[PDB]
Amino acid sequence: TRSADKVIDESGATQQELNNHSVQHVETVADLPTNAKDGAVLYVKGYYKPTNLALAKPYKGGSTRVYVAQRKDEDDGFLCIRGWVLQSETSIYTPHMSGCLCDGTTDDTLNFDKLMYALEKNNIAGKVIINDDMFFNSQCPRIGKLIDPVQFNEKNAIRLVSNVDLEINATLNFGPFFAGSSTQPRCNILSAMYREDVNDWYGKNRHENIKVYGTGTLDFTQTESPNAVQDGYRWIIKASVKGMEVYGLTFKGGDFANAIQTSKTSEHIRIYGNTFSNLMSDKSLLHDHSTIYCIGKDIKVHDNVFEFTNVKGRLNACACELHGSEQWFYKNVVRGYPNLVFSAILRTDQSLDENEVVYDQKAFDNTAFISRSALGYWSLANKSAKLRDLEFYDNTVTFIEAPTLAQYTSAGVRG
Amino acid sequence: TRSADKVIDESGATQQELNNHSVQHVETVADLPTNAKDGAVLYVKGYYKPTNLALAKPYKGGSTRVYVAQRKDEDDGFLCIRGWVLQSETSIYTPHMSGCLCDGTTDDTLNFDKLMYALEKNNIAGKVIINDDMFFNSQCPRIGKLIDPVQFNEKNAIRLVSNVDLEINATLNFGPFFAGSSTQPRCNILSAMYREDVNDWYGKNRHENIKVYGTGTLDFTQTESPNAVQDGYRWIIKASVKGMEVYGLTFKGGDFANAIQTSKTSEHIRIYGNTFSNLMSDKSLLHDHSTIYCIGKDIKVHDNVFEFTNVKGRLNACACELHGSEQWFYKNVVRGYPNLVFSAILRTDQSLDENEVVYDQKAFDNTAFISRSALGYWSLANKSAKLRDLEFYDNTVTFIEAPTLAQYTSAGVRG
Ligand SMILES: [Cl-]
Repeated sequence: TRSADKVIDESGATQQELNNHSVQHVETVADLPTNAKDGAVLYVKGYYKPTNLALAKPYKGGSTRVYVAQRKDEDDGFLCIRGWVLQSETSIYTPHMSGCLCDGTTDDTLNFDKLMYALEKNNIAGKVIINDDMFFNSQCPRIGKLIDPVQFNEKNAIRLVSNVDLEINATLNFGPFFAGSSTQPRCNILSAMYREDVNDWYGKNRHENIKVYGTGTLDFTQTESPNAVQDGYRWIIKASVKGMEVYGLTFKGGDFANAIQTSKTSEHIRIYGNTFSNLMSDKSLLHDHSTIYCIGKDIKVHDNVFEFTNVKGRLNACACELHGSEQWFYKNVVRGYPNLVFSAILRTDQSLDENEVVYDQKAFDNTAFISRSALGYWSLANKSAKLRDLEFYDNTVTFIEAPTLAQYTSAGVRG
Repeated sequence: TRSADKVIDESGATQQELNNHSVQHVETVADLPTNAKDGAVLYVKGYYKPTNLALAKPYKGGSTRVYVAQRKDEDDGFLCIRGWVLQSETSIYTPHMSGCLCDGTTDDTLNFDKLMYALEKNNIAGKVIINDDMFFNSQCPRIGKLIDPVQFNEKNAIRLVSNVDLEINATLNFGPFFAGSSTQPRCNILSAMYREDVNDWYGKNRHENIKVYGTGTLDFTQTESPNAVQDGYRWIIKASVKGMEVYGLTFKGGDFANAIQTSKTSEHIRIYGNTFSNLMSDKSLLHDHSTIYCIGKDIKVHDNVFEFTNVKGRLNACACELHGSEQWFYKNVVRGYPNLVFSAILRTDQSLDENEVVYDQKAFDNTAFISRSALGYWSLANKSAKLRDLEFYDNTVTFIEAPTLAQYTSAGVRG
């Protein structure tokens, strides 16, 4: 029974010196050993044990990790597990790598926030790719930029992060947790809204370079509730941002006042190639929906499909509200909405200052099959905000009949 | 003290046979050993030692490498370090992997060119992702397609490469090296301009499939100088290219005659989703700026933000010059420029041949807040080039007052 120190290699090195320099493996993060040499390397085959060794990708959320003895007590379940530090040169991550199951039915809210909060907390630029279906059904931890010092009590599933691409190529299912109620009426499902103190209602510390995109689907069917009441604070994405892009995605079901709303000081938003389908249910008590609610400057909303096939959205809904300057709505299709576009000049603290003059609102090359209004102009009465110019050109509009009182009653419309 | 050859495995193989087949690790490229078995594999944890083991990504520019004994003297500091050959199946690279620090203050010009020149020299198609801030402050080596046989003496920071995506998701800072002077007035910061001999002024050997994109920023503030003089040869990107795309990026500060100029025989350029901000300083001796200078055919300039908030660019600047055929300028916003678009029909060796007829110049759906000209038509006097057609349609133009003589003097405008 001789020492590894006593065995010698055709290089002249101890088996012991070689063993200290060997890339080794363990099955799962649970198997990360607690007394390894500082600087040890492990390939971890999967986050958890394989659920089924017969299927094509048995091992999920595998990682290469280096042990950093001085961080051995840090366990974020992602970048550093009991000092084993995740190696990812290109900063491209998946939810499996933070212990998400991605089985479409396990609530992955907590384990997904271990990924997103890690990238937030460490100012990491990168990409999160979602290739497998997920379920969200609980509150995303209110830490870091998801603290709620104003106490709006918006339900959140996902922490958006500055300089992170969220690439959604599978179905995200949102569950009944996120249904509205009289007691907690508000929601912001994928939050890009940082409020630093009790006074910071509109997110003065803007996020930067938010990208939400991909070929997947965000399904809010399971959030639909007769209990949900009208509140302006019901969003798929509420952002305070400089530089945001939301593209490619299908959004369907739920009870939202808006799919996407920006904030007072927001700039450079691009919303394109998406499908917005039935974002306000028949049977809730909501009674108003505007799919996109454009606050701030340089916002372009284009090449999107807006559709209501239910009754209630065919009786009161608008595809886009233009609340500020340099806001264009172009090359969209709008199916069944009463209202195509609103120019809304509201002299109110969430948007326009006293004496503010709004310029460069454009709406062009849209198709609309609508029953009520192609262009709506709103303001408060007797206030100091003014519109310089709005151009509404080259739109192809067909006015169609709204659903009947019989269809309203057959569909159980409430609200 | 027994031979590894004498120790035997539950497989019946020598510890020596196993040791020859073990993936091993070293800390840094400096640690790459000089007498390993041909075919040995090392995981190199980082390019350099970690700067700080407490932070989230302690190890940067880690690599897997195979020793190729026959290349043991080749050291490009990237694909082959003393015969250790970099393994990267998808050809996705980062500047850390060539020994860039990416700390935003160390001059990474040389180490970044070790990456770009390697991909050039070996005709490698792939992607370079930049997720961390960099600084450039010296001349990019004049080798390969950056040789200067015409002796224009353009200062260059970055070698663009055919069939390489440059993905910039952080801030690139350009330093005072790149400031103009009377002695070396010319620059081409990210060069896609190959000139093969002393006679090849306009890049006859076009690059192919240049992509420059991302969510980041190119900051030329530190290049701004009272010493910089007007020269046409002052560019962020001067390309001779077939197939180029520049998208998503913010460009700000500096003293450029153009942000982007193409060449006589260039084709299929797409310039979109960018922000061009203050690309000519108040205090330099430059007196003319056109953001985009379109030479060749099939060039589309769209969905960009052009802005001068300084004085000098609010007194002489144009967003786009159309110098050739199939050139469209559309869906842009232009803030503060005197001039929106120029149709420039110059019968000159850098562009139009004798008797050349320019066709299909279009400018549509733009917003402009400008003080001098919506559409400018230029030519040389008494020459043989002609314009067939220019269409300028569906633009929304507001003529605003230029800055005052007081604002000019308060801003120290020179030039
Ligand atoms: Cl049109």
